[PDB]
Amino acid sequence: SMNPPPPETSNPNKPKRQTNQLQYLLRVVLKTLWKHQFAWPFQQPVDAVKLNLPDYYKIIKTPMDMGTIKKRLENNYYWNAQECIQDFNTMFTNCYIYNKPGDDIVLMAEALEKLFLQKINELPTE
Ligand SMILES: O=C(Nc1ccc(C(F)(F)F)cc1)Nc1ccc(S(=O)(=O)N2CCC[C@H]2CN2CCOCC2)cc1
Repeated sequence: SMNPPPPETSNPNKPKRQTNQLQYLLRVVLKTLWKHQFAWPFQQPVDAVKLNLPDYYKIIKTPMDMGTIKKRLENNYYWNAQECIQDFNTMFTNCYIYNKPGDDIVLMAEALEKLFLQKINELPTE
């Protein structure tokens, strides 16, 4: 059993831009979600070997997690805030598609997503 390589977090050819919106996504959004009691399943790429989920990467073809987002924000990977917001939305959607309603992991993702959406609604103006 094998995990895929993680999503890209370093690419010297990709143009980068530090924006006040991206700064908010790191210092407010990511740091708040990271400390949440339900953050732990989402703090690193899904380890389908360790978690005995051998079909995970057969079903989920755009994996994303907050460990990768944290690296992308701290290492200035992005050009705009929308790219980072899409990463969070992908992470949540993966969990909803792979698991079933009623699963504890889905209740955890739903709690984090409610927090995320509240914070995104207060994304500062550029
Ligand atoms: O599936 C999704 N989204 C989603 C799916 C597919 C796609 C796709 F990619 F296809 F487009 C995109 C997004 N979300 C979600 C589903 C069930 C629960 S639930 O089972 O936990 N449950 C039942 C109803 C609400 C909840 C009860 N909550 C208890 C605590 O108080 C608040 C409500 C939680 C979240």
